[PDB]
Amino acid sequence: AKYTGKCTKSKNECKYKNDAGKDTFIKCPKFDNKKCTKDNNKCTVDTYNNAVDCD
Repeated sequence: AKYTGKCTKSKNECKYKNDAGKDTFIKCPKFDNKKCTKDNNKCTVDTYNNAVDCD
């Protein structure tokens, strides 16, 4: 599935709510694009492939 969440810069992590309403965390990639560039930026998670892209 594809979820949209919000990321935090320092921890470089995406937080999204799954369909049960549970906050779930998945680290952004560390190097260049796909890393979180500002607190509360959008991030898109693909739970089929365990992949995230952070803004």
